[PDB]
This record gives sequence, structure tokens and C-alpha cells, in this order.
Amino acid sequence: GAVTTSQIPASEQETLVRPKPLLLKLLKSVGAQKDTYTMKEVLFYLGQYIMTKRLYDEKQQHIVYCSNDLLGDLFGVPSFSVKEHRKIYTMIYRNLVVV
Ligand SMILES: CC(C)(C)S(=O)(=O)C[C@H](C1CC1)N1C(=O)[C@@](C)(Cc2ccc(C(=O)O)cn2)O[C@H](c2cccc(Cl)c2)[C@H]1c1ccc(Cl)cc1
Repeated sequence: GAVTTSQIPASEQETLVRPKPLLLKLLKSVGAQKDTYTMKEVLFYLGQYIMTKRLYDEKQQHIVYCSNDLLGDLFGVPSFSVKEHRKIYTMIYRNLVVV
């Protein structure tokens, strides 16, 4: 229940975080049962959320469109590239408290 990337330092992906209410709701909707997570766990559950909500059907194009989903409100963008991992981390950090 974790996903990692070479674009971000490994240790950063172990950062302990407490999601604020919207982020926490999204994670719990796909089976998360806690209040505190590592970042790589947050990325896993958010990935599961994205696929469950059908926000990434075009696998070849690497754009996620989320303008009309809770995810769009969470991140503050209509769309983002799944390949820009630092940008994704930045957007997630705004929605949690770092322990
Ligand atoms: C089911 C899988 C295959 C394990 S997955 O990795 O969770 C699928 C998701 C998808 C829902 C968006 N996802 C991805 O597909 C991909 C593989 C997209 C991707 C494709 C190619 C390249 C490259 O060539 O450099 C880089 N990144 O990884 C996303 C990811 C993984 C770890 C950390 C981060 Cl920040 C993003 C990663 C992702 C993107 C966004 C978010 Cl919020 C969460 C995970």
C-alpha cells in the first residue's frame, strides 16, 4: 500500500503527515483506516482514488483531469501531469500537517 518514485528523495517519501479533512476523506473512501500516514502511503491511496473515480482512463497521455472532482478542489488545478512528481508533492503538502 505504497508507491514511490526516483524523482523525489527516498527519505522524503517516508515523511509522516496528518491529512487535513478533505485529503483524509479521499483516502478513507478507498479503505484507509488511520489519521497519520507516510507520503508514499498517501500517494498510493490517492492513486487508488484516481483510478476508482475514473480520472485517468487515457493511459497514454499522462494528464489527469480533475476540474469537476474533489481532487480538483484539493489541488487547486483543473488538471496535472502524472509525470511531474515534485509538483504533485507540493500540491499534497498544502493539504496536510507535517508531523
Ligand atoms: C497503480 C500504479 C501503477 C501503482 S500508480 O503509480 O499508483 C498509477 C498512478 C496514476 C493514477 C495516476 N501513477 C502513475 O501512473 C505514474 C506511473 C505516472 C508516471 C508515468 C511515467 C513517468 C516517467 O516516465 O517518468 C512518471 N510517472 O506514477 C505516478 C506517481 C508515482 C509515485 C509518486 C508520484 Cl508523485 C507519482 C502515479 C500517481 C500519480 C498521481 C498521484 Cl496523486 C498518485 C500516484
